[PDB]
Amino acid sequence: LVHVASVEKGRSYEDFQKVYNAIALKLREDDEYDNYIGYGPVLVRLAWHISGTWDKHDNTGGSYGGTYRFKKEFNDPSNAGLQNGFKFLEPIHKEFPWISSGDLFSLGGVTAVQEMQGPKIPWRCGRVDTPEDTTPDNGRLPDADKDAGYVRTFFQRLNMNDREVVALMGAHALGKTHLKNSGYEGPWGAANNVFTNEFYLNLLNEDWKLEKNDANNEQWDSKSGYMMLPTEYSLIQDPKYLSIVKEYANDQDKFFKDFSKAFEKLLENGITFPKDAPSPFIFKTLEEQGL
Ligand code: HEM
Repeated sequence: LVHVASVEKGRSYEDFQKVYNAIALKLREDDEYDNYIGYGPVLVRLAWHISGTWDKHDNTGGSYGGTYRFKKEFNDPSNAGLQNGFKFLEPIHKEFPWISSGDLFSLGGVTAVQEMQGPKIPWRCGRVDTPEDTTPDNGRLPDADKDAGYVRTFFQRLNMNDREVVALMGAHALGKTHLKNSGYEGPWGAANNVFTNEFYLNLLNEDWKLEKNDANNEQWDSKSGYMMLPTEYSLIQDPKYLSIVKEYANDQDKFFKDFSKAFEKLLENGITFPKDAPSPFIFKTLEEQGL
């Protein structure tokens, strides 16, 4: 399977920057969502879930095809709650009918992170919508009740090494778990719609106690009201992962620079970019544009 990036016909930087501005202006406007967290966290979860289905072995899944638009992947139990991010983006797709689905889902992720004061993520356009039958089967996304052994082996399918996995995990500073979506409940931290290295500082500094929650699942709860899932808690139980968590807890710039590289790799896995294709676009934020 080869997927070659085809730029939407006749579109260039300024067109894509208008879709970004539209997503960003609507993030501003709909600030009421989810107890005033806003839609930025469910949008980076949506760009990681449409990208996270990739298998490096046979090049299936990944962001290219925009197959979340189809019922099999839209209704994946692992994707519960993402319907909210989908419904956010739909008025934007109506407004800009020429952009492909995987391009819109992924750019929404880039927009959320840069507008939540995170790092600039380079983005590339060219994902082409493929048919209902290239849609991956359910079960390719990760379990929350597992250990660092599972984490390493799972992320190897998307060929992410230790550092990329820890950098990617820090997007959990954002938003929260919701009992009805995943059987887990609670924020990871206090500033959950601002992108910082808070996740690592909490993982290291709180007095976490293992408790069962109202859905009968274990989770690590802290005195401050925070929570950690069994899978990401084991990132302090693995000697290699823990040295990286401490690195990011101590250095936010490093975390942002690494996060930017890993999230872009995540969003481009499975896609071949021809030599003539446009370079990665670095989109301006509303603020930078005075808007
Ligand atoms: C082993 C890996 C991962 C597991 C087990 C996992 C699991 C989960 C679960 C159970 C939720 C809560 C869903 C809900 O109840 O609404 C969640 C939320 C979230 N995840 Fe992850 N996740 C993983 C990796 C990632 C990565 C790599 C990213 C992004 C690069 C990410 C970004 C998010 C964000 C921002 C939220 C908050 C969403 C919201 O507030 O609605 N996750 N994750």
